[PDB]
Amino acid sequence: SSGLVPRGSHMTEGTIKTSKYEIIAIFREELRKRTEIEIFFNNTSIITQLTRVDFAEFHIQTHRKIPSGHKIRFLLHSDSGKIEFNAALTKHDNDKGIRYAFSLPECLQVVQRRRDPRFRLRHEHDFYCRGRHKNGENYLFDIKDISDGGCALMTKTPNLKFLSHNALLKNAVLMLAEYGEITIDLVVKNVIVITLDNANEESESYYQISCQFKFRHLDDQRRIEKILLDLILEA
Ligand SMILES: Nc1nc2c(ncn2[C@@H]2O[C@@H]3COP(=O)(O)O[C@H]4[C@@H](O)[C@H](n5cnc6c(=O)[nH]c(N)nc65)O[C@@H]4COP(=O)(O)O[C@H]3[C@H]2O)c(=O)[nH]1
Ligand SMILES: Nc1nc2c(ncn2[C@@H]2O[C@@H]3COP(=O)(O)O[C@H]4[C@@H](O)[C@H](n5cnc6c(=O)[nH]c(N)nc65)O[C@@H]4COP(=O)(O)O[C@H]3[C@H]2O)c(=O)[nH]1
Repeated sequence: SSGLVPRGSHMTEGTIKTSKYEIIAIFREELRKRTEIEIFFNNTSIITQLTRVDFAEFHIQTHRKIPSGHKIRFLLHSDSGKIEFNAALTKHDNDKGIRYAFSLPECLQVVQRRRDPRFRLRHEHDFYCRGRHKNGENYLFDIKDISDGGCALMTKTPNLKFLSHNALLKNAVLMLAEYGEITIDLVVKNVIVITLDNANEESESYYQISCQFKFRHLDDQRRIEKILLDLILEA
């Protein structure tokens, strides 16, 4: 839409990686960046991180007991996109954490559909979105992340009746601290339940509202582009 495409996170609708070397280098970078990994089986997902990686296996550490028999599904929350694969269990021993070892996958799939990178607002930044629903009821949301094309809003107290898919939040106001305020339409793309971590070992539940910007004027888009560049370069 704008042409601006910073390096990192090139789009792919689905790229298959199969080289044992690259698969290892990828696991090593995501263990280091402490990337979130998500583990799915029998209709639910654990969520952990990697503990070590070598040339035949990767290792996690979870209080839950993971099954055995066949390969189970994984999803890495990588800055390159969602990295998915299947891996089988090979070792487990008995903080009462069960050490776990999985064979490295033979192939990974990378999917990166985001045309604009998303900046995650850290506790150094306190941005909000306020507005009025169609019935005049007021709302105020924390902004979790923001990109040239939209944002994710966090709240414990959504009014779900105004948050169906593609519902419009008309004349929301982004409150971006030193950057001022911008009035904007938001199209609701998704609503999920999320567990970020509060301070500090305590994990807490939030609703996450994924939104697309519908700009009022072309200059509002350019203004957001300048804010994101500032955010990225100053952190
Ligand atoms: N309709 C819609 N929903 C959105 C969008 N962005 C986030 N969500 C919802 O928010 C969930 C969490 O997103 P995430 O924390 O960034 O965590 C994501 C993210 O880390 C990653 N991921 C998935 N797809 C992509 C992608 O196309 N690009 C990138 N860079 N990462 C992706 O895998 C994790 C899980 O993905 P999901 O299972 O799909 O789960 C997503 C998804 O349900 C969006 O642009 N449109
Ligand atoms: N900062 C931020 N912006 C958001 C969020 N959700 C939506 N947007 C903005 O709204 C645009 C369109 O969302 P979409 O229709 O669901 O269309 C999305 C969606 O279908 C898909 N996608 C991207 N990431 C994910 C993901 O993590 N999970 C899933 N299930 N789909 C994703 O790729 C399409 C386009 O991605 P985008 O180019 O990034 O384009 C996004 C993005 O600019 C959000 O949680 N945070």
